[PDB]
Amino acid sequence: MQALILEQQDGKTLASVQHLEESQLPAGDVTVDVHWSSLNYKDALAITGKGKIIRHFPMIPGIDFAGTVHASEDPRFHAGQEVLLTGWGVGENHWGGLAERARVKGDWLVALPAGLSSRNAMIIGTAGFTAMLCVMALEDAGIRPQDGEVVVTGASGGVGSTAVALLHKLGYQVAAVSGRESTHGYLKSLGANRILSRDEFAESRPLEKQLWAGAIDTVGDKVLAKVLAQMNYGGCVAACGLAGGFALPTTVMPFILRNVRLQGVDSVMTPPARRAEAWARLVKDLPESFYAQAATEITLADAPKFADAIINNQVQGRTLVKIK
Amino acid sequence: MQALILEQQDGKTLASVQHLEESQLPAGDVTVDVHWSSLNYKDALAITGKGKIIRHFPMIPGIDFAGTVHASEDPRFHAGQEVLLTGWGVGENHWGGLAERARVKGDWLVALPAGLSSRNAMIIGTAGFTAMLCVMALEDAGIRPQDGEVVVTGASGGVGSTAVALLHKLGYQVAAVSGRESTHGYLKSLGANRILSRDEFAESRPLEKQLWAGAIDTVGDKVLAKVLAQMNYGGCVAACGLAGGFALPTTVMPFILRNVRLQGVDSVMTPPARRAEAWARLVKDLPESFYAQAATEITLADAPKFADAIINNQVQGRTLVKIK
Ligand SMILES: NC(=O)c1ccc[n+]([C@@H]2O[C@H](COP(=O)([O-])OP(=O)(O)OC[C@H]3O[C@@H](n4cnc5c(N)ncnc54)[C@H](OP(=O)(O)O)[C@@H]3O)[C@@H](O)[C@H]2O)c1
Ligand SMILES: NC(=O)c1ccc[n+]([C@@H]2O[C@H](COP(=O)([O-])OP(=O)(O)OC[C@H]3O[C@@H](n4cnc5c(N)ncnc54)[C@H](OP(=O)(O)O)[C@@H]3O)[C@@H](O)[C@H]2O)c1
Repeated sequence: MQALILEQQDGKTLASVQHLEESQLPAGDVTVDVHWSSLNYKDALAITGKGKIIRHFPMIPGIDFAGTVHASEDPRFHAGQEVLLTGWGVGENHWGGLAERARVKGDWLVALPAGLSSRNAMIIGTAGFTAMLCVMALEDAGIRPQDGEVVVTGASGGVGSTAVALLHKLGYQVAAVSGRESTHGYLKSLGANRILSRDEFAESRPLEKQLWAGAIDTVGDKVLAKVLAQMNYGGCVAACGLAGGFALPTTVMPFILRNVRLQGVDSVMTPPARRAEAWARLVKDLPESFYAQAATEITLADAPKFADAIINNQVQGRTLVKIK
Repeated sequence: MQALILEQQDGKTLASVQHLEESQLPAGDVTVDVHWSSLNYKDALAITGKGKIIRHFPMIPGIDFAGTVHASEDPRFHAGQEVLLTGWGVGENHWGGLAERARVKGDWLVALPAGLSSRNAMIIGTAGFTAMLCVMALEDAGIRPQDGEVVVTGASGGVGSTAVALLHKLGYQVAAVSGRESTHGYLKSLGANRILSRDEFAESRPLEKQLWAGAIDTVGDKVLAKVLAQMNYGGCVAACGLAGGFALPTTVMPFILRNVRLQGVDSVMTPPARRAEAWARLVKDLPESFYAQAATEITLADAPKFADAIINNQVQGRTLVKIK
C-alpha cells in the first residue's frame, strides 16, 4: 500500500509518499479502503511539522477520510459499505487518512449518509462538519434569521467558507470577515451579504455597539474578543478555531450584562448522535453549488506543497485529496 | 416618607437616610408602599460610590423591593395587591427600593408569587433570582445531577448561597469555593458537599484536569478562567459576576477542545416569561430552612454600614432590609 508518511530526520518533519505493508497498520476492528481524504488546517500543521500536532513518528497524517469498508468486526459495518471518518485522534495519534488504507475503531466511523457522495463528504471534511456544528450551536441558542446579522470570521477558509454557505442557505444575513482582499468575489458568491476587513477587529472595549445576533469564529485571540464585545443582548457565538492565536483576552461584561452565550465547538470527540445529526443536516443544507465553488482537488504527492500553502494562507476554500 | 439618599459632593458619594415628599418620586403608573428591600453587591457598589453604577444624582438606590400597591393607573395592578420588583434599571437610573415608597412602570413589577411571602421574596432578591437563572442555564445545557459535580464560586455570598441551596435541593453534588475559612460551616449547612479554597484558583494552564459538569460563577477573573480550564468535556459554566474582577484572562482551548459552554446570565432585563418561571421555580426549589440560614435583617439606617461590609467581603448570605 502507498501512504503519505511523516518521519523525523534531525527533529524536522519530512513528508513523502512511500510503500508499506498492511501489517504495519495500527489495530482496529474496521479496515477501510480509502478513496478520498482532505487537508485541514490541522493536517497542514502536522505535515509542515509545525504545531506539535504529532507526538509519535513515523505518522500517517490525515484527520479525515472517506472510503469503503474492506473488513469489519463491528456489527454496525459491513464489507463494501461506504463510510467516512473525521477526528477521534486519527491523523494525530493514530495512523491517518492520507493513505490507501486505514484501520480504525468502528466507534470512530460514520456511515456515509444517503444523499451525500463519498467525494463531497471529504470536501466538507472536518472543516465543514465543524461549520455544521457551529450552525447547530446558534440554533440551540435560538438564533434565527429574523434576529439579526450573523458574522463569520476567517471566512475564506475551510470552516469559514462552509459556514457562509450554510447560513446563506438557511436564510441568515451574513457578514464575512477576511484579512485578504482577493477573497471577496469568492465570499460574495458563497452568499456573504457583506465583507469586512480583519483589521477592523484589532482592539475592543469591554462592550462595543451591539451588531451581531450570532457569530461563527475560526480565529480566536483578539478577533473573537471584539466579536464578543459586539454581540446583541442574548446573542450566541460559536467558537471553533485559533487561526489568529489561542489566547482569549476578553471580559465577563458581554456575558453578565448582555446575557451572551459563548459555545465552544469541538469536532475531535463529538458524540456519535450529534455527529450523525450534523452529517444528515449537511445533506439538506449545503447546496450542490458549494462543492464546485469551494473545492480544489489534488493528488496524494501534492499534499506537502498544499500543506505549505495552507499554513501560509495562500489558499481559499477546501483542499480535497484524491486517494483512489 | 423616608428614603436612603445618595449624593456626591466631589467625585465621592454620600449616603444618608432622609425625609422627602412622595411627590418627589419619579413618574410612573404604579405606586408601591415598600415593606422590604435588600442589599445586593450592585447596591453596595452604588452606596459606596464604587463601580460607576450611578451616573445620576441624587439617587434612591435599591434594585429590589417588595410591597403593596397603593394606587395604579396600570390595568394589570390594583390597590392592595402584593408585588415585588428586581432589576429593570431600578436603583441604577430610576429611584429604587431603599425607601418607604416607590413609583414604577407596571412592566417592571411581578405579582407576588403564591406561596412566597413578601419578606422571603426579598431574602431572595436579585441575588437569588440570579442564582435561579444560573441553575436554569445549567439545565438548558442538559447538566443533570447524575452527570457530575457542580462548582459554585464566591459561594458564601448572596448569589452563591442561593445557588448552593438550590443545587443541593435539586440533587446535585456541590463544590463550594470560598476565600474565607470562616464561612465553611455555613456553606456545609447550606448543603455544600465539598469546600475548596480560592487560593487554589490563582494560576492555571489553558487546560487542567476535568473536574466539573457545571459551574455557577460569581467571581470572574482568574477564578473563572481556572474553572473554565477544569470543565468536563461538554460542561457548562453559568457566569453572572465580577466580585474578583471583570477581566476574563482565558484561552479558547476549553471551548474548542472540550466543547464547553459559557452562558452569561443577566438579571436586569430578563424577559417576563423567563422571569416569571424563575420566581415560580424559587418558590418550589428553595427549602424553608434557607430563608432562616441566609438572611440578616437590618433597618434602612444600617444600609450604608452594611454596604461597606459587603464591599469588604465581611458578610455572608443575604442582607434583608426591613422598610416597613
Ligand atoms: N475541532 C475543532 O474545534 C476544529 C475543527 C476544524 C478546524 N478547527 C480550527 O478552526 C480554524 C480554521 O480551520 P480551517 O481548516 O478553516 O483553516 P484555514 O482554511 O486554513 O484558514 C481559516 C482562515 O482563517 C484566516 N486566518 C488565517 N490566519 C489568520 C490570522 N493570523 N489572523 C486572522 N485570521 C487568520 C484566513 O482567512 P482570511 O484570509 O479570509 O482572513 C483563513 O482562510 C483553525 O484554527 C483550525 O485549527 C478546529
Ligand atoms: N448578572 C447579573 O445581572 C447580576 C445579578 C446579581 C449579582 N451579580 C454579580 O454577581 C456577583 C455576586 O453578587 P452577590 O450579591 O452574591 O455578591 P456577594 O454577596 O458579595 O458575593 C460575592 C462573593 O464573592 C467572593 N469574593 C468577594 N471578593 C472577592 C475577590 N476579590 N476575589 C474572589 N472572590 C471574592 C466572596 O465569597 P467568599 O468570601 O466565600 O470567597 C463573596 O461572598 C457580584 O459581582 C454581582 O455584581 C450580577
